[PDB]
Amino acid sequence: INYWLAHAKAGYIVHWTA
Repeated sequence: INYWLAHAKAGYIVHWTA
């Protein structure tokens, strides 16, 4: 379980791409 190691990973497209 984790919210940072899930959202900060999948939601890491803010600096990656989108």
